[PDB]
Amino acid sequence: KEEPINITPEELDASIDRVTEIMIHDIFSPPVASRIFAYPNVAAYEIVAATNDNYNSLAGQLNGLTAIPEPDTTKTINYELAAVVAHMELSKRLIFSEDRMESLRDSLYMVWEGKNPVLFSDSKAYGLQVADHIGEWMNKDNYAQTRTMPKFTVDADDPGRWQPTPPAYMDGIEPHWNKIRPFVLDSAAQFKPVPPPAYSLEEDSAFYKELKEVYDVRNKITEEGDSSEEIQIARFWDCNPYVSKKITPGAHWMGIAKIAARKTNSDFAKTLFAYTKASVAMADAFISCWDEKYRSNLIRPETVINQHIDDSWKPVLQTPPFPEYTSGHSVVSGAASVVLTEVFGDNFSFDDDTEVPYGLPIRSFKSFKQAADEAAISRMYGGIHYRAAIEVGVKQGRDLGTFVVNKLHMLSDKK
Ligand code: VO4
Ligand code: NA
Repeated sequence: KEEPINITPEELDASIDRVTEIMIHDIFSPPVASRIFAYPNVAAYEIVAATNDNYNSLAGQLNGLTAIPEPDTTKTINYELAAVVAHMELSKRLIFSEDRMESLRDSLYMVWEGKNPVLFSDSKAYGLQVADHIGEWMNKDNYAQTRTMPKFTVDADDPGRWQPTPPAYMDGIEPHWNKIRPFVLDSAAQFKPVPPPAYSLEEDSAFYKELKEVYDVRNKITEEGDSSEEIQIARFWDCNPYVSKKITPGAHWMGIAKIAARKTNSDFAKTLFAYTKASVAMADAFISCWDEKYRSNLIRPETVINQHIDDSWKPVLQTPPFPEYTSGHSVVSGAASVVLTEVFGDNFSFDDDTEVPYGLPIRSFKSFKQAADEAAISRMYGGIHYRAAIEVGVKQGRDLGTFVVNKLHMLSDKK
C-alpha cells in the first residue's frame, strides 16, 4: 500500500473548525481562544517553513521560540501531513474536551494509514516531534501561572471602577491576561493607548457626554423598532459566549481568514501563512487590549445609566463581563484586518457566512477594513461601549497589527 496522501488546506480548516466547536462547548473566553488558535498554527507553519524555500522560520522572531527539529532525510515524509498532525495534537492539548479533537484526528488517521501506512507513520512521528518542541515553548508563556492568580477585586466605594453587570454578575474575565508572554510585542503595554475620559457626572464633562450618546443611541434604536439594520449589526458582531451557542471575535476573524484563503484558492502553505500571521497578531491584540482594560478598569455604560440616569434602560446587547476600555472587538478586528489586508489585498470583498451555524445571516463586505469598522461601531449600537473605547481601540489594533506585519518576515522567495 503506497498511494500518495493528498493534504489540502481544507484539512487544516477541519482542525480549526473542530477546535472552534469545542471551544464553544468548553466555554473558553475571547482572550483564551486567541491563545488556542495561535500555537497550533505556529507548529504547523514551522514544519512548512523548514521544508519550503519560500517561507522563513519564525524561530528567533517570536519571543522565546528556537528552531524546531529538522525532518529525518532517511524517512519519506509528507510535510503537510506532518503539519496537520502537529496542529491537531496541540489544539487537542489546548482545549479541555480532548476526545472531540481525537475523533477528528482518528478518522483522518484511519484513512491515511489505510492508504500508505509507512508514509502516514513517518509523517505522523515528525509532526508529533515538532508539536512536543512547540509545546515546551508554549508551556513557558505564564498561562499556567495565571490560572491561580487572584480574581478582579470589585469595590463600589471607587466610583468609576468596573462592576459585574446583570443578569449573571460574573467576575471580570482574565484580569491578568497582560501577564501572558506576547509573541511579537516587546511588552504587553507596548501599545498602551491614551487614558479614557475621566469618570464624571458633570454635565459638561467628556465622560458625561459620551455616556449620554450611548443612552441616546439606544433610545433612537427603540423608536426605530426591532429588526432594523443597527440591531442586526450589533447581533452579528456580538460574539459573546456568556449571553444568559456563540463563537468569540478571534474565532470570527479566523473564519474570515478561511473565507479569503478559499475564495483565492490559496494552497496549503499560503493558507497556513495567512492563518499563522493573523492568529499570532490577534493573540498579541488580546494581550494589549486586556492590558488596557485592567489598567483603566472602567465601568460599563449600563451600570452608570441605571444608577444615575434611568433605572429602566437596557443595552441592545448584554454587557460582556469585563472592563470597558478599550473595546476588544475594536482592537482585535483592527489587528486582524491589517494582517489580512497585507496578505490578501485592499478592497478584498467577501461574504461572511461565519455566523450562519450560530443563528445568523450572511453579511457582505467590500474589504477587511470595512468589516472591522462595522465590528467596532456595532458596540455603540450594542449599548456596551462609550465612543473612546471604540475609536481609540481601532487605532490601537491598527497600530499593533501594523507593527506585527512590519516585524514578522515570513514570506520570502528562494527564486
Ligand atoms: O469585547 V468588548 O471590549 O468590544 O465588550
Ligand atoms: Na524555508
